[PDB]
Amino acid sequence: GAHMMQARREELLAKKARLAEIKRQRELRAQQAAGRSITPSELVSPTPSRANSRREIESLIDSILSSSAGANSPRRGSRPNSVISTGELSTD
Repeated sequence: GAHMMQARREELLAKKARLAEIKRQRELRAQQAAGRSITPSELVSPTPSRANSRREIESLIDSILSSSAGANSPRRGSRPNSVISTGELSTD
C-alpha cells in the first residue's frame, strides 16, 4: 500500500490533481444533466365538470336527427318552404 510506500504515495498526491479533475466531472454533470432537466410537465386536468366532449349525449336524438353531420347548418326541420309553385317546375 501507499501507507508504507512514500515513493508511490507521493506520485498519488501528484495524480490527486488528475483525480480532482475526475471528481470535477461529477460537479460538471450536475449542471450538465441535472441543470438541463427543464421539462414543465404540468398537464393535470382531473376536472369532470369541464366541457371536454365531442358527443351530444344529453340530447342523443338530436344527434340522430341530423347525424351530427354538418357544422354549418344541421338538418333541423321538415317543411317545404320556398319550393311551392316555384323551383321544382323549370328551375324558376
